[PDB]
Amino acid sequence: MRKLNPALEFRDFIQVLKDEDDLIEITEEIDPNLEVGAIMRKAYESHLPAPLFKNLKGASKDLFSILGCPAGLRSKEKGDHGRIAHHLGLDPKTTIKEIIDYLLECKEKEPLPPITVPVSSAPCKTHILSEEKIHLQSLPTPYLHVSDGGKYLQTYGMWILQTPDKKWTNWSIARGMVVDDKHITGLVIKPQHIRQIADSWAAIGKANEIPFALCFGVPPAAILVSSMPIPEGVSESDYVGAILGESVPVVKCETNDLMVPATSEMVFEGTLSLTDTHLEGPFGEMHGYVFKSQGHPCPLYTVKAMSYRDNAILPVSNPGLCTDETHTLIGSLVATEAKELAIESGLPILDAFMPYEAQALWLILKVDLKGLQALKTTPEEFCKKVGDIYFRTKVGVLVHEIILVADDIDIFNFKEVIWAYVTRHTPVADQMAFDDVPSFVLAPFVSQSSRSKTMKGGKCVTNCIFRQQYERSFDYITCNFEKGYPKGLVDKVNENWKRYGYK
Amino acid sequence: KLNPALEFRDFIQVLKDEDDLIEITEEIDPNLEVGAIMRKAYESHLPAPLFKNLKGASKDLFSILGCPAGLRSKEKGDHGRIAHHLGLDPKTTIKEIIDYLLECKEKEPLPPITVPVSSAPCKTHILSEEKIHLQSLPTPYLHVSDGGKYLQTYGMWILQTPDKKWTNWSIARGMVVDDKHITGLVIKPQHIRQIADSWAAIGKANEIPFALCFGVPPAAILVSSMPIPEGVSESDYVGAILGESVPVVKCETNDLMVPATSEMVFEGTLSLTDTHLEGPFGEMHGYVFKSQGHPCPLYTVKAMSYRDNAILPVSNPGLCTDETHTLIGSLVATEAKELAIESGLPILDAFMPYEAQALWLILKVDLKGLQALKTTPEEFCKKVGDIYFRTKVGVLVHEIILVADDIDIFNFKEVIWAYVTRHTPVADQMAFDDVPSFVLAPFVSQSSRSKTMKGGKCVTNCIFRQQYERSFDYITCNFEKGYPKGLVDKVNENWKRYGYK
Repeated sequence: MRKLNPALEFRDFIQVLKDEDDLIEITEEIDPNLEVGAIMRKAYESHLPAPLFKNLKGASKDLFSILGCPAGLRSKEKGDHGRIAHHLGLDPKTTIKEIIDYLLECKEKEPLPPITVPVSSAPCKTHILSEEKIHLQSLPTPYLHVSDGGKYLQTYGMWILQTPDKKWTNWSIARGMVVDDKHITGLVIKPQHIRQIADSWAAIGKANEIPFALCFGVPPAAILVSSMPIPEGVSESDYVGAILGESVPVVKCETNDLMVPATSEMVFEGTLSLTDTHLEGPFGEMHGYVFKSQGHPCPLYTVKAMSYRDNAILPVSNPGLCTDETHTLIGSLVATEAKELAIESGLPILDAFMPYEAQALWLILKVDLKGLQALKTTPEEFCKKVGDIYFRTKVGVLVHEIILVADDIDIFNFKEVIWAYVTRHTPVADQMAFDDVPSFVLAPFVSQSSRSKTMKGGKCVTNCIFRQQYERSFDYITCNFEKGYPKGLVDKVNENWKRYGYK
Repeated sequence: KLNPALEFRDFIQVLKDEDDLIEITEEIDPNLEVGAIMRKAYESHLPAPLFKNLKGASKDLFSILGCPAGLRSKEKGDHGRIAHHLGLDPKTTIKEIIDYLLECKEKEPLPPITVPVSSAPCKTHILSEEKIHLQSLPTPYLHVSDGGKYLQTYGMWILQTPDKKWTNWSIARGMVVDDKHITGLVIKPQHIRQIADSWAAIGKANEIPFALCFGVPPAAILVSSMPIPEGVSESDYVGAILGESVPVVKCETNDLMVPATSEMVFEGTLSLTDTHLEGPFGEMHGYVFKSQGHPCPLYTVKAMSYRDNAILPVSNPGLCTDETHTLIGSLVATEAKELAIESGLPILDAFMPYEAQALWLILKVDLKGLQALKTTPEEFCKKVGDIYFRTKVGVLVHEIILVADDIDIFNFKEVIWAYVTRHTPVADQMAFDDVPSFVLAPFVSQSSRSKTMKGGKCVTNCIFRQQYERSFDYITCNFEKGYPKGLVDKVNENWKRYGYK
């Protein structure tokens, strides 16, 4: 009967999903080999309750259950974005626009650094394993997609890296697969800011012994912020503190000086090496494919210690076709920072969104026509201005098409977006290519093309604003039921619908 | 037995039998209310409304059937209304509908058969010149800011040369002008001269006979909406589709032959020198653009004939999905597949997704057949676009999208996935700058291109470059395609046992 705080406590997050009939406790035996992933895919794709696998083949009492689909969508009556809202402590019926706007509001709140709590107050310290007890291959790690390169333990946990300084601490979410009984490999240090952390340990001669922690079931607000392209120099932990209104509670690792969320379900500790590598991938990814390929070497992470809760739970994300966490979190958090960038640059943008149906490749910008008309500009000048602002930033990396639409389009409703897309831009003539900007390595039309090795271009800005809308008012009828007819007539028809004979 | 392809009233009966028709006996206003009710039904794929009590109607003139080819629930067969136009099983898929139309082109055409007037329901009531009062009919005002009441949204114009050598069944929009006249753009700019001059060549330049028929055999309204090749007889193709001749009777005031079981027949003459502004009309792309009015020739109604309790079928175009998408779009797709077959292109199927407002044509490419061409994307996009945009089939199409044969092009979930993930913006799009633009496309009509009417089309390659060489294997990461059939079955079998509903 406690007051639940789902942004702060992963177990409160599970409880609120229980209370909202949005979680199935599966007690049948489920195989981590493919069965988990297929069940989650069925659930994602019909917007069904999240599965909690309590009986995985090969699990011990404490290691582990699996919570699938932590930010999948659900039925509209419950609040279809409820799982995302719960990562922020918001009402389950909060809209995605309200979620984005709240994240922007939190950039103005007091940032709060983490607070250390007594280890006796830290559930993640209930059980502690030393090196000789580390046995990664005995864990019920899921094999999520056919042809995945291995079992991906890390799809919804948080990597922690820090300079020897302690001046810079990074929380991130790169995928990670199990290599053998003692090692993991993943793309944690691909982004340049995280590689610099790694380099700072090499400068002291620890290039093969960079400490890391990997934490599962962290405060949901922390996993969300770890998935955000927040500006450089902003501390992730302190922004999480701002979202929660309180500091993240942390404790020190057993084997290094890193601090981990005290309520983590499980914490893996060790060191990564810049010299020792192993082939990584492939992995079924956010654009809906597992592509077969030679595979690429990635740094090796050696696990040297572990700590975990009783009856620990591994949160799992199984990416693919819409809609999963790579769309509801990665795409919508890019949209959040795209709205921020618009506000800071003075562009006349009301909202931004990355439609799930476009696999987080399309960024829709809803343009305030009053503001646009005051610029007294041309589509070509505006498309250049917009593309130049976005495609040279961390925010624009994953985005391959920016779509400009007038303020009469609900950009959160793909029915309105696809209509505006097909009817308001001339193919090719209304698209401006950006040939020189960094391409997104994962986009399938990039990775399956010669552009995978030049890594430049293949982006555009698409103008779906009518020419007249750059200049003055343009009054047209939208020919559907709700927008096409007098509101009182719509009322009368809705009120008499059953009297007519309809269900 | 019921023959819904031959008989409009059998068509209504089968929808009733399939729990897919609501008889509305509440009084409904033809001014906006009919249109609003049909939009609600289209957009949630609900039963067709049959308005039996229109404000201002007489006993016989008329009821309105809305949404005659709208979509319905999947368990009923979501394309059942279209299937019934052709006499096919209600659960027939759209691919099977298209392939049936294609097979019927290879069948012996069957010309119409004249039946006696006593056996023609459309002759049950006859109104001569002195009883024509079009303003007394409960014609709908379908969209806000339409230019007038549109009587003709789901009927059939019939025109013919005096030779009786050229006959045309067509579907241009028709607006009521006043108590005696209608207006619309029935004659295309490619026929205007031969019809004008041929009727002028007997002193009848301003007196071209026409008939306008409603509630025709559903196979005929379908064929009338189809861009079949020039020179093909619409009536004889309808006959091949039906497996029997269409029964016809002659008009009262001219020698045109009309379907004997038509609900209503309007007849008269056209004048080319006398014009009236027509439109705007809410159309296939989802807009009324206000004040846009354009001059059209004037049609004088001189006689009318109709059944007891006559029924006007009505289409109310707008946002997807309505007849401009399920019929106009899919019939362009049908002819697009025929053109692929005749030109030797390696195309399995063609479709115009309803969500793209009949502006996108998806072509499902046989990857083996493509690889045998030993070609490149640039060459293949050029070849495809050149073939399609020099034909009448390509007119309404502004983007042709090429996808591999792993895509179910009839499912927009797979289409949008392939579109966004398999083409590089701009780089994988070939513009066609000189081909005729579609006058109605909003990005054309609301731009300077409306004056030039060339270009603004493209072919978009959504086939991975390597698929031109070999059909490389990748995993599609969803439930039904991503996992072995045995696992999919087991998960579905155990779903409720897990605890799901």
